[PDB]
Amino acid sequence: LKLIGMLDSPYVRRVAISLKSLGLPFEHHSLSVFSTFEQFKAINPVVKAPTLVCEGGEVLMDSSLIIDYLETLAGPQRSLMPTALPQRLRELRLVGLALAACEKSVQIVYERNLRPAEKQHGPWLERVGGQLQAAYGELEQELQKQPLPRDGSLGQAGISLAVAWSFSQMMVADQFNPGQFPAVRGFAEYAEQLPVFLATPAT
Amino acid sequence: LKLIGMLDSPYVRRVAISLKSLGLPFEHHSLSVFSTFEQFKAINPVVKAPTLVCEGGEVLMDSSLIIDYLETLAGPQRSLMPTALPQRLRELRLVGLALAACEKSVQIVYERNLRPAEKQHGPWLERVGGQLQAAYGELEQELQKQPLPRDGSLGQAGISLAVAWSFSQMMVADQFNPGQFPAVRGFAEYAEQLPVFLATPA
Ligand SMILES: N[C@@H](CCC(=O)N[C@@H](CS)C(=O)NCC(=O)O)C(=O)O
Repeated sequence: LKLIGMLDSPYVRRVAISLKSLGLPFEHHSLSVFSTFEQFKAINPVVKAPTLVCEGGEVLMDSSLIIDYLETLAGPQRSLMPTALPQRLRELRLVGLALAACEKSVQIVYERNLRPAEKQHGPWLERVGGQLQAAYGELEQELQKQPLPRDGSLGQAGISLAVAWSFSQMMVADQFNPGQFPAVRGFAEYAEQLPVFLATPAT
Repeated sequence: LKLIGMLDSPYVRRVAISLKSLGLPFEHHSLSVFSTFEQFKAINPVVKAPTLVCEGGEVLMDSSLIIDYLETLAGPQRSLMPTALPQRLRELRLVGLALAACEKSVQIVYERNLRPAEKQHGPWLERVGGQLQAAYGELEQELQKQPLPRDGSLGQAGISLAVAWSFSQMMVADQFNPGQFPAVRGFAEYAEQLPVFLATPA
């Protein structure tokens, strides 16, 4: 198995940590969809990261679909997802919120770095920034109501939430202030000291 | 169950058709993340469509996660996904390509409508347009290799691919030449005449 993409992308990182958490060995090819376009295009012409090349050479994209494939390959015993409806529903909500925070953080990065200042649109940044704040706000309320376990093991919500938070702090820190979203920050900083996160640095 | 969003969004439409295909009843609330921002924000502060409000009131977002939840409620017998690894791998590859097509199509729409002319960036549109072509090119090769069944039934790949194609032709047709991707076009046009697609207009 081969994971194509840079770990500074939260989508690539959540897959990398999911792979390790599921016990599936793999090769990591650190390629950028922007600075090594041709090299990435040679593997996946759609040029989307993460891209997973399976044992037979099949190419997959989209972090959630890649993880669905990995979950299938690993078997139910290793699932990072609860199966009971209530519990799974909650997990899906947390992952959804975390992925929304990822999407909005990335949209801000793209708006500011992929086009000249003159073409940057204030109303767009305002909207996206508000959505980013809402996402972490919802996550904060969920965690304040029901804290995540800190037992050395991780579920998809924990992985995705930690990866998302650390990414936002690295790339769009100007959207945050010290002490903000204490529950989310607290869990992310706890997760970042777990062996699997330490072995998969974003940078 | 309540589905919040407009069917012109391929992400919302894929969920709507998945719901019907899984046999799960639901209420459809046709709300726009743009023209009815506040109303949508009151239901989901993040303002992302589709949003699914569960029986208990829980709010879920992201079409793939929503469908995962729905697959769970519906049970294995109703699954729109193959379980055997080789077949599930292919299905996931097809869905991934379809969603990539949706993403790039939406990005072109956003670039051309959420900012005035002088804010539009040509290099970005050219990049995204190229990725859109690549997504359907890959899908076309997959279909030529193994055609999709036309027995009135649908899998997630079929639903997502058809919704993606129809969306692209409706919103960014200027990116396509008529003879391109005949197998993809062919399947989408077949699917659109199926009862579930006719009962769920975009
Ligand atoms: N739904 C995808 C989103 C991945 C994504 O937007 N990746 C970025 C890197 S952070 C990218 O490939 N940008 C290249 C492009 O869209 O041109 C996932 O969860 O993998």
